[PDB]
Parts: sequence; C-alpha cells; structure tokens
Amino acid sequence: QSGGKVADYIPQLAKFSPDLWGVSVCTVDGQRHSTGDTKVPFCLQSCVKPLKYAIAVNDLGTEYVHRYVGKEPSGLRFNKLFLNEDDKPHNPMVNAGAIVVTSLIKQGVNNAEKFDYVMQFLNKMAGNEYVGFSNATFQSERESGDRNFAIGYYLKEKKCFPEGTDMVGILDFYFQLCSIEVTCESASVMAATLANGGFCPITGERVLSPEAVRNTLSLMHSCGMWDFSGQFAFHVGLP
Amino acid sequence: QSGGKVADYIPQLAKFSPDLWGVSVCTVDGQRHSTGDTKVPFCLQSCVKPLKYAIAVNDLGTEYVHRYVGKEPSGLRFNKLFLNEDDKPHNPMVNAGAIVVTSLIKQGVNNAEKFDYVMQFLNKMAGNEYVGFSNATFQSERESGDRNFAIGYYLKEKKCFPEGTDMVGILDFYFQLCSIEVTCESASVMAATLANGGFCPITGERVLSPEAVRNTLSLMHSCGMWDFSGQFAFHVGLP
Amino acid sequence: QFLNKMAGNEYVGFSNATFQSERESGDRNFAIGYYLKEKKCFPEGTDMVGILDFYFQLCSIEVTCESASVMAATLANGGFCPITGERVLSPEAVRNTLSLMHSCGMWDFSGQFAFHVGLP
Amino acid sequence: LEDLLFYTIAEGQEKIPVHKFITALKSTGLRTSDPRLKECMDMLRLTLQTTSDGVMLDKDLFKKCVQSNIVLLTQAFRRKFVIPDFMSFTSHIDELYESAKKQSGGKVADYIPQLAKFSPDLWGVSVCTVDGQRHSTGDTKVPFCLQSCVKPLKYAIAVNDLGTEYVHRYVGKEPSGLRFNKLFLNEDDKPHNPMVNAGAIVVTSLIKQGVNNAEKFDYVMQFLNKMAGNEYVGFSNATFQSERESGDRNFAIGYYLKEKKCFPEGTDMVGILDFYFQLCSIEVTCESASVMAATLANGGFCPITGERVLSPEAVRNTLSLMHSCGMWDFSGQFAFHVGLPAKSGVAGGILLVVPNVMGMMCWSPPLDKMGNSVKGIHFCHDLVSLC
Ligand SMILES: NC(=O)CC[C@H](N)C(=O)O
Repeated sequence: QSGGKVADYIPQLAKFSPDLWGVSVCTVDGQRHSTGDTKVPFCLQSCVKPLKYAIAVNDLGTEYVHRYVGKEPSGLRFNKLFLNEDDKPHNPMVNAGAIVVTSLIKQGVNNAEKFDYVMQFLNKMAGNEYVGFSNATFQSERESGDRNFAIGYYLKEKKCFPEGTDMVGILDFYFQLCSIEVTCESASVMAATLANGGFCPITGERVLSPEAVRNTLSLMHSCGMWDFSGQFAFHVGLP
Repeated sequence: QSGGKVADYIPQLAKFSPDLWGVSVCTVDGQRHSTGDTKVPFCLQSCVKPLKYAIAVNDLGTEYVHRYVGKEPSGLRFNKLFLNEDDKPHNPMVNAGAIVVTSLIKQGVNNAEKFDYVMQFLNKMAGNEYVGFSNATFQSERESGDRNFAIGYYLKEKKCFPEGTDMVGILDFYFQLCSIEVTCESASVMAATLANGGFCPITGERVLSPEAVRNTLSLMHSCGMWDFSGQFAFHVGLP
Repeated sequence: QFLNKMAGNEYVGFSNATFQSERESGDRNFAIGYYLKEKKCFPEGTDMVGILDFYFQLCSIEVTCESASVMAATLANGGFCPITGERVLSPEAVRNTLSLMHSCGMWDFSGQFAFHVGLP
Repeated sequence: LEDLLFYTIAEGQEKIPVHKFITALKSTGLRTSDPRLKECMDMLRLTLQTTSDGVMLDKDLFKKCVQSNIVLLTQAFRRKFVIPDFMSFTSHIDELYESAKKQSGGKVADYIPQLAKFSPDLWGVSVCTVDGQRHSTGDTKVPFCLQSCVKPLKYAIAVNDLGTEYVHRYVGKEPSGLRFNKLFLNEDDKPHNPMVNAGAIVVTSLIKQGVNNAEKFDYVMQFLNKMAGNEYVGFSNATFQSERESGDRNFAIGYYLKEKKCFPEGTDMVGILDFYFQLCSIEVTCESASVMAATLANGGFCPITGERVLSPEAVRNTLSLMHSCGMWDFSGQFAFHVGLPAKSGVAGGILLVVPNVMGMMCWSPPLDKMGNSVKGIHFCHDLVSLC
C-alpha cells in the first residue's frame, strides 16, 4: 500500500519519509518479536491519552475522574470543539477530554514534579525500556498548534476545569505528554501491561488497578479510533 | 425505582400504566423463565431495527447493504435530522438508517408480499410464538409522527434512496414494521436466535447467516442505545 | 489622537480598571482569536496576542455621554466634525460604516430595530 | 599483510575460532559496536549463523571478507595506537577510582530542585581515546544533564558556522574572575567570555537567527549526534520544566543584556533564553559524553565515525577558551595544578580534554562551594600527579 498525506501541521512531524514502516509484537507472558523500522524513535501523539486516563483513574477514582468528563463518543473529528448537553467533553480520547484529564493529575503540584511522576510511572509500566522526549516536536506544536489553544480557552470559558487550575500551564503539560517519544519495541511493552490485568508483562510488577485497565479498554473499544471507531469495531472488533 | 415520562408523542402509547413492569429470559439451549406480567403484548418500536437489518443483510450481502448506509455512531438523538460527510445515514439503528434499510428489502415487490415475507421470517425466528400487530399504534404515529416524514423527505432530497423507490410507500412500510407487537415471552425467543449462530433455540432450525448475526451484534453493541451506548458499554458491556 | 480630533478635543479617557478586567477574565475572545489564527485569516506577519491586547485596549476606552454626543455626529455629517468643522473622515468611510450599522449594528435585534426604528 | 598478524594471533593452526578472535580484542580497547568495523561486525554476525563448522573463522575467509577495514585492524593489532598496554591504563584508572571514592564532599544542589533528587554517592568515570579505545567504570550508564558542559560545544558550533570574527564581534575572550551567576559586563558593555551565562546567552542568540526554535534544536541536535557518533543523546524534560520556573538569575542577565543592546538585531530575548534553557537541558550518559571531548581532542574528527564535524579553527578556539576560563574562579588553580583544558557544570560533569590523545568525563553530583565537583577535582589532581 502507498497512502500518503503524512502531516501538514506540526512541520516537525512532516520530516519523516513516507516509506517508514515497522511492526512490533509482545505477548502477555513475554514472547516478543519485531520487524521493520522498530528501532526508530517516534512521537506518541494521541496514543498516551488512554495511558494518562488510566493514571488519572488509578490515582483519583473513576467517579471523581468522570465527574468532569463524559464516556460517550463525540461522532466528529477530535479537532472539532463542542461539548455535550451538560457542557462537558464527550470522552477522554478527544482533545478536550485529554486536556481535562491532564488537569486532574496532581493538581497541587507544579509541572516539573508532575512530569517526573508520570514519567516514573510510565517507565515502571514499560519495564525500564527506552522512553525519550522529542523536544524538537515539542517546540513545534507549541508555536504552531492553535486549535488546541482555542479548545483550552473554550473549556476555561465554559468553567469545566477544576478550581484553582491554570489553563496555560495545563495545556503546556498536555503538549509535553503528547511530545513523549518511544520506539515500536518500547511501545510493544505498552498495550501489553493493560492487555494483562494491570501487571507488567516483563517484570510482573503491580502497575495499574484492574478497574482502570477495564475502563480504558472499554473507552478504547468505544471511541479509540475517532469517527472510524464504528467501522473498526465492525470489522476488527478489537480495542 | 419510579422514573416517569412514559410517552409524550404517539398518544396511543401513552395509555400504558406507569407501574407496568416485567422481564423474560430465554437461553440458547432452550430453557426459559419469566416473571411478572410477561403475557401482556407491547409494541416493538425501535427494537425491530436490528432484526430488519439482519434480514436485509442475510438477503442482500453486507457490501450491498452498506453501499447506502454507514456503520458509525451518530452521537445525537435518533430524531435528529442530519447525515454524515457522504450524505448518508450514520447507522441502521437511527431512523434514517432504518428507512434506508427498509427501502432495500424486496424492492421490486409491493407492500402486501413484503410484510408477509418479513412476518414469515419473524415467525420462523420466534418459533411460531405470538407475533401480533397493534393496529391502534399504527393508526397513531402515522397521523401524528411528523419527524419521520421530514427525515424521509430529506433523504429523498439527498437522493440516497435506491433507484425506482417511492418515499411514501416505503415510509408507510417502515411504520408497519415498527408497529409489530410481541409479548415479553415471545420476544425472549428473539435475541436468542442471534445469541446463537443464527439458529432458533426452540425449533433448532436455521434462520440467519452467521455473517448477518455478527454484523447486527456488532452494530447493536456499538450504537444500539443512542447517546447512552457509550455509558452502556462502559458499565454493562453487552449488546 | 485621531479620535480626539473627531471628538473636538472633548473628554476621552481610558478606564484601566476595566482593562485589567476582561483581560484576565475574557476567555471567549481569546478562543475567537486563536480560531482566527488557526484558520489563517490574518495579514502576513501579524502577532495574534498583541493584536488581541490592542483590541481589548480599544474596547477599554471610556467617554461621557456628552463626549459621545460628538461621536455619531461627525459621521452623521459628511465626515466633518459638527463642532470644529475639520476634515475627519472620507465620505466613503462614513457611508460604509453607516450602511454596516444599519445592517448588522444591533446583533440579532438588528432586523427588529430596522423594522421599528429604521435608523443606524 | 593480514595473514602474518592472523598467524601471530594463531598458535600454528590455520583455523581460529571466533571465541578466540573476540578474545584479546577487548585488550586492544576497541569495542564491538564501532561503525568503522560495522562491516567486520556484520561479517562476524552473518558467518555466525552460516559457517557449517561452529564458532570458526579461518584465515582465508578473514582475508577475503575484510575489504575496507584492513588499515584499522592492522593498526590495532600491531599496537600502533597512541596508548599501548591498555590493561595497565585500566588498572591505573581503577586505582585512581578507588582513591577518589574515599572522599565525601557534599552540597549536591540547592536550586533546580529536580537536580537535588540525585544520590550523593553516585560516581562514574568514562574514558575514550582518539583512535577508538574506550573504557568505563561505575555509574557510566546513568543519564544526566549536560548543564554548562554544552557551552564549549555550542561555542564551537557557532564559530564553525559563523566565523570567529563575527562570533567575537559581540563576545569578548577574557576571563571574568567572578562567579558565572554574577551580573556584570566588561568595559565595552559585552559579556566577558562564552563560558559564563551572559556569553552563553549571546552565542545562543547567534545560531541561525532567522529560523524558529523548532528547526534550531533539530540542527544543534544533528550536530551533537554527529559529534557523538549516534550515541545516546536524550533530553531530560523534568530538568527543563524546572530551572524555568525557578531560574531567576538567567532572566535578570537576559534582561540586562537586552537593556545593554548587545544582542543581534531583530532578536527576541525570551525565545533565545528558552532555547538556551533547552540547550542546557540536553542529557547524556558518561559513555556518550566520552565520545565528546575526543572529537575536539582530535582535529574535529569523531573518533568513532571517522567523519568531519568541526573546523580546526573552532576546535582550537574552544580548546583555548576551556584552558583559559573553563573552571570559573578555579581556572587559575586548575591550570596551575593540572594544566589541561576542562569544563565543569552545576550538574557535576567534568569535560576533561587531553589534546590529540584522549578524552574523559567525570560525574559527581556533590559540588564545591565554587561550583565544581569535589570528587572530579580530586580525581583530576590524582591523575595529573600519577601519569
Ligand atoms: N553551571 C550553570 O550555570 C548551568 C547553566 C544553567 N542555565 C544555570 O543557570 O544554572
């Protein structure tokens, strides 16, 4: 297959060649295998949202997490800015829900220790694999991502944020979470910890509560593919 | 629980008592059990749509069925009048998709044989149980149902109908299909034929193809509960 | 300076108290500005944040009713100040802004205002 | 010519096992992950699955297979490298490591609270030579930030890209004699040298002035990766979120420089300051940083790749600047006792350079009151006293 249309916005993402292709496999027990360009690092744009939702749930309880976000598919593009009948984001998967669930994690703590905590937790989840940070793609999407700023200002205007929260710092933190880079082999440990009962497939450590894993699996099955989620559940039927 | 708000439109449907409540259960093997007032007949409004979708798929092939209807959730009420980017209904569960899939079932033959055909399939699925027809709720919702007429005329204006199809007759046939009434015990035989691989749990015969059963099960799991489908999959996770 | 020329050197102040507010609390305007920046409907080489702050400053100007009586009177004339008689606005600009105020100068109430009052 | 050295490795037998071939290769100090011998390494890999003998290499296969690395292997296996008897050198390094482990020091980090989380007993030393010999001990695999140790590197980048006259049009080349946090300029209202914070800010203001930060960081990271031989050059975002909400002396210095109008025309101070924080937030390991200070120990040529990175003029200029004022107020004492071009930082790293011989890296989170690691200074003193 050929496809095309790599990336127009975020010009740092457009520098990748279109013929890059790699697939990594890791099972629950530890059986792993990879082919292609699996050693090349790449960013984790929008793929960290189920992970950060799991972190927020495991830290704060699902009722307190869903006090501010819904659990329904939006039915439109993730860039489209609108709320439900209750003036809330539709799901954590879309940009508004991602911003709100970034607001929940460690509300009384500054950005540096928040990033340190989430990076330590994700490294524990990854079995101390390679988890980097592409600062080149963080300088981009910050000076060029304008739709996310509009969504954040709309959410601040609708007063859907938790009290005593700065919108600009939370949006920058969300950009930092989106700017995390992993390889395909390192991301094979991802989607395997939550494929298990919250335990790491390699180290066997206790990482996530089973409730958080079940909730994020249900959310990925429901609206984990934007408008293509219905067709994906119809044909593939996998989270 | 109490609830409230029985039915505003379809004034024939508003005559039911608010404390009326019963549950019937039937399994794949054949054993069944029911409690309460299960013998009382009631209309199958908006519940026959997975059944008619299964009939249409089993008779026409899923590619020809989905040539006109998409397979994505809408995210809004079933009475809402809008289409997707491709000027098509989002899914067969909403009213527009139901109208389009009723337009496909035996398009070359008039209503008199079409109703007999779908009633024969419904009786074969039900194992010759009670499948009645509440004419009182068919005379109502035809003189008072106005949103369906607007939706059908919008679909005709968008030219999403098959060639050589009358809008008014197909809409009347859709009303007739929605006006079919069954009891709780009789409807318990339904949703068990498609719980099996298309085989009737009572007669042991074959009714539906496994592909049609899988397709309608996936669609009902995805967007079979309107805007509450996401919450239903989150909490219950059953079609 | 030009608005003072239009006002005939009347009282035109600047309420800084209402400028500090609506800057830390006006969030819908920021969303609109970022949406316009995302849609690329700005002139080339223009900073969105500074332009939005300038727009807030223009909205933060304060005048009295007597000073605002000279307002809507230079443009009620042929662009000349009713008091000083100086050349202020070109007649084309006055005609265009009068037509725009007559058309959509009252938000959703503009149609009813033109139906009943029928004045810009 | 490879046959005689292969027979010298051999004891008379024509067939030599691969286990014997990898034996004593570590004695030569050349690691197996060198891209120069990546042809030979890929040869060994492909012959390991397909040999039909089991762990064998044979003379004639070695003769026919090696087609581009004859010179390097001949220089390596006849002890033609600049540092012979590498076992004695590693024993000396281990003895100095054991001697330096006795000291305690203290005062790890007060400001940048993310930097204060490091263990005070962490200690590691990495060594790399010009030819390609390398050896590391201790905690050499732990990543750490390159705070103030990237300033000679960015100065070399700026000089190599802009010319020394254009670089020094804005920055002087004299030591200051005070701390790097001190806010003052020279008689001509210019930063004293690129090593202190003001000079670092001004030289970050010069690199690709017409391009935004997104491509500037990619450019400097490409140069750093070419210098490091595609080793681990990461980015610690945790220490970049800190030192931005808590680093106030740098903001005051930047505003003072903006007031003095020493910046190039059409430059935004805040963006350049953020880019400077990003440049100082780059993290590396001791092994990865050992590849650095060896490219500039050579004539701008990377010891691992063998390619060309920097002009010799830039290398000479940054070596002279590191020799002159590479240790803040301790530069005079360091030249008096050690007399080698080295650069320190608030992280704890020491970029000790021996010109045309070998490069080093010493990591110690505890710091002196002046701004240098106590263990690294003691290690350098013991090294210059012994060898
Ligand atoms: N040694 C250093 O000062 C490192 C530079 C760093 N930006 C700081 O101001 O701390």
